[PDB]
Amino acid sequence: STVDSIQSVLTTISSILSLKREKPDNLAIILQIDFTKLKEEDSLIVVYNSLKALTIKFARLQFCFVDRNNYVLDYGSVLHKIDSLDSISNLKSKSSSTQFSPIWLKNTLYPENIHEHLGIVAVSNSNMEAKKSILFQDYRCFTSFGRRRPNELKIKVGYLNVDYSDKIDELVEASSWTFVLETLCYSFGLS
Amino acid sequence: STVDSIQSVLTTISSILSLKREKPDNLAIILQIDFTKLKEEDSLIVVYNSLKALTIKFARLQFCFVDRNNYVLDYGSVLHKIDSLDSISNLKSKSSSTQFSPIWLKNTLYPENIHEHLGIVAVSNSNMEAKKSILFQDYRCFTSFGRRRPNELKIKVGYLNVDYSDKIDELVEASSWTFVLETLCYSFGLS
Repeated sequence: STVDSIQSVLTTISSILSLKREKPDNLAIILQIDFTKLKEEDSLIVVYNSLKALTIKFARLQFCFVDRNNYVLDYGSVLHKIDSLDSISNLKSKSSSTQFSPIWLKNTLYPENIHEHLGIVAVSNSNMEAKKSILFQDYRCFTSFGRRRPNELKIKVGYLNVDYSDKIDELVEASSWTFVLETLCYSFGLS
Repeated sequence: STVDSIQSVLTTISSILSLKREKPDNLAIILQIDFTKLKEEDSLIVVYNSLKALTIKFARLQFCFVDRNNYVLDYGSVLHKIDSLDSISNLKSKSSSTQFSPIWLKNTLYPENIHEHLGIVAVSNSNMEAKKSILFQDYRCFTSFGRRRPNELKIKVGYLNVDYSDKIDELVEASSWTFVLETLCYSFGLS
């Protein structure tokens, strides 16, 4: 926990720096939320602010809200599709029959493919059942010609007592949607 | 490179901290050396000092020198088997027909098994051909009951332009046998 403290920043800072060196022209943020896991819900008001904030640097900022069972709740442009906090809030009470996957996301966000530099950020606070977690998934359908892996950042909100080092790969562990998204903003010189 | 600077410390510090939280009772340091890659050979005098230094905290400190083709050059107790710097130096000119592997090392260092807490440190500056590199190997023959992976630290001396994220796993990249071993000493409160 003290050690969980230190590595959160050390690892969050370090991996976000990896995201940055590939020089993304855009970012796609997939957020998988177990709403009944939020300590305080004013953790959802930081998400909103963080998201809009990121669109100062990335106007074409893309987002995707998955639920705790891996069902897509929404997606599209943060800039144009997120006006209220209701915007984020309402999805709590939103039904869906579409399972998430990178290859869905890719097909859905980029029909004509990817020519720009894209960075993928996967953040989830839901339980680590392999079939439901977005972190456990294979984002390599996003690999560019001449990289052998994508520019993928995978963060887990809420510390783990279990090792998934074989199944997942350079996963980060922080304690808040608040530490994560905010750090992510600081990292781009954002407010 | 500036970024290679920052992540070296950030990642070295962070992963060495992981080594530390498992609370090792002992350490085994495998050092794979391409001697014709050393910029300055007084990089071999730090190895010597670093090794002896570590035996202040770990008297039962075990070491293993592999060569650039994955042949064991020597092994045993740092404390009792390393007197000269010749000790380390001579192995330059030492022949061998034993390929290295964890399972050899395990069998050789621990015939009766492992009951203590052991930390494994693999440091290599040799080229990344999978069959010759010690970092590319599977150290899980060292996993304890109730951990699902070993306490393994794998450091690569000399930065890489290539991604081996699938084959190797939470590899660290530093620039010196000097930064690495010294940091490793600082980490245990050593001089």
